[PDB]
Amino acid sequence: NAKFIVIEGLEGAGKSTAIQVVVETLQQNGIDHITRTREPGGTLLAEKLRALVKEEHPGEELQDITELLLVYAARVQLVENVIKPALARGEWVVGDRHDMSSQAYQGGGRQIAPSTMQSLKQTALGDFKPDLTLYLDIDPKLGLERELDRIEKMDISFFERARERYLELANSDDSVVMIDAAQSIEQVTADIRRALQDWLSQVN
Amino acid sequence: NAKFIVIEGLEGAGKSTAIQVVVETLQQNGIDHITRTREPGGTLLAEKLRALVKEEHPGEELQDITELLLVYAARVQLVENVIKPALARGEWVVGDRHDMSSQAYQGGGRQIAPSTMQSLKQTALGDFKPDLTLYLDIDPKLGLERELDRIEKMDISFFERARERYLELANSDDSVVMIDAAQSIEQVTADIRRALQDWLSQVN
Ligand SMILES: Nc1ncnc2c1ncn2[C@@H]1O[C@H](COP(=O)(O)OP(=O)(O)O)[C@@H](O)[C@H]1O
Ligand SMILES: Nc1ncnc2c1ncn2[C@@H]1O[C@H](COP(=O)(O)OP(=O)(O)O)[C@@H](O)[C@H]1O
Ligand SMILES: Cc1cn([C@H]2C[C@H](O)[C@@H](COP(=O)(O)OP(=O)(O)O)O2)c(=O)[nH]c1=O
Ligand SMILES: Cc1cn([C@H]2C[C@H](O)[C@@H](COP(=O)(O)OP(=O)(O)O)O2)c(=O)[nH]c1=O
Ligand SMILES: [Ca+2]
Ligand SMILES: [Ca+2]
Ligand SMILES: [Ca+2]
Ligand SMILES: [Ca+2]
Ligand SMILES: [Ca+2]
Ligand SMILES: [Ca+2]
Ligand SMILES: [Ca+2]
Ligand SMILES: [Ca+2]
Ligand SMILES: [Ca+2]
Ligand SMILES: [Ca+2]
Ligand SMILES: [Ca+2]
Ligand SMILES: [Ca+2]
Ligand SMILES: [Cl-]
Ligand SMILES: [Cl-]
Repeated sequence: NAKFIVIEGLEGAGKSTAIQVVVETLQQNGIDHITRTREPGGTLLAEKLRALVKEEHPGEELQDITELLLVYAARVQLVENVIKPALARGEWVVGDRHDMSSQAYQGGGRQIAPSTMQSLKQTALGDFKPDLTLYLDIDPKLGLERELDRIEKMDISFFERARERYLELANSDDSVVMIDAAQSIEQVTADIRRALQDWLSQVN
Repeated sequence: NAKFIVIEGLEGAGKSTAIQVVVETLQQNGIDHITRTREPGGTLLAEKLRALVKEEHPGEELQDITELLLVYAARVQLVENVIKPALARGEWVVGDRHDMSSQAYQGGGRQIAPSTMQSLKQTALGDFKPDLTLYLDIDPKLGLERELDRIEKMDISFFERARERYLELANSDDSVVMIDAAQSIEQVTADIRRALQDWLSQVN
């Protein structure tokens, strides 16, 4: 049965090579219909919104609530127009970021009230969630070391708050598996392959 | 003391000439610092979002929740970056549409749940509201008769639902004054001038 697998983590955790290993592992397990997505983005409108979030806004203060609304608008478009239909056709979906990123960056980083984050999540997504999330955990500075956009230019305390939120969620959500991304690409890759293989072997 | 006056109504009710009469009336009453706004829009980002809402989306279904989020994102930017600062400087603000339009079009027209509309309003605006709203009431067909965008191309039942919501709000909100916009421009203009003059004469 079709599943939604998400790859998560701070800047430079290694989500790009992780997606590679996840797709390859799925293929090795006989899954031959897979759709990758990335957030924010993945549709014409969502990509326009991604640009609005990543670009600088000279002469205009981009309010925290506005940022949240934009990433959610992009997510709704992707979920309704790409992800759900793909799952419905029987394709597995592998996402480069999903809602956990809003929780970490907008909730932890921007410090938006938890009541606000949950009511917006409910409004946008209902109970829709990934089946497995592979959270690549990394010290923010180390990840940054690996033309910065508006968010990447935030001070490190923002990313520390984001990491704190990611870790809380990884610890409370049984569907989140944490990977130590501070290792060599080879070891991280090996741990991802194992965690996913281990998880696939327990479905049903 | 600085006040926020909003002009509301369906397509073609006559909001453009109404704004004219409102600003002129304020000036005649010694108010010499006034900032007009229009929604969605009024900032660089808000204008980009206005275009996204008004433009067609070939090959992509624009979800109802997405539309709501976009108009709210535009509103937050305008309220925080233009309206509130203007009021704070002592300028009166005259808006061409505001939140009542979301209630009518997204709430009534798109039929978004009331719980969703209120939680999003609270999230975006808190208790911020206009001091006076002049709602220009018109039969939708008559107003349409007076290159249509994506919303203007909706069937008339959408606008009837929007009118129904506008009227409910006009009837429940003491700060909303309803004007019969089905009259000649001269008579509508005269009624607006009177309603505003009557209202100004009762402040404090
Ligand atoms: N475990 C690792 N050790 C060292 N470098 C890495 C590791 N994982 C990724 N990188 C490098 O860091 C950079 C960003 O990786 P990327 O996968 O794009 O990160 P993300 O998508 O999480 O921002 C790339 O140049 C990549 O080669
Ligand atoms: N009371 C009225 N009677 C007849 N025509 C009107 C009236 N009010 C406005 N119009 C006309 O309808 C058109 C749209 O008016 P406008 O003020 O732009 O409407 P809105 O901004 O509410 O969409 C204009 O050509 C205007 O001249
Ligand atoms: C999905 C999502 C991403 N973001 C941020 C995380 C990233 O900084 C950015 C997405 O870009 P990113 O995934 O870093 O792409 P790249 O590796 O090419 O820079 O958007 C949010 O702030 N909120 C969200 O909901
Ligand atoms: C402010 C706002 C406007 N709208 C709609 C109402 C209008 O159809 C459109 C704004 O354009 P409109 O005010 O009609 O400008 P013009 O007279 O130049 O066409 O956006 C919403 O659907 N939701 C909102 O929250
Ligand atoms: Ca980045
Ligand atoms: Ca990446
Ligand atoms: Ca496919
Ligand atoms: Ca699911
Ligand atoms: Ca636990
Ligand atoms: Ca867990
Ligand atoms: Ca219009
Ligand atoms: Ca107008
Ligand atoms: Ca001014
Ligand atoms: Ca006020
Ligand atoms: Ca009443
Ligand atoms: Ca009233
Ligand atoms: Cl911040
Ligand atoms: Cl509709």
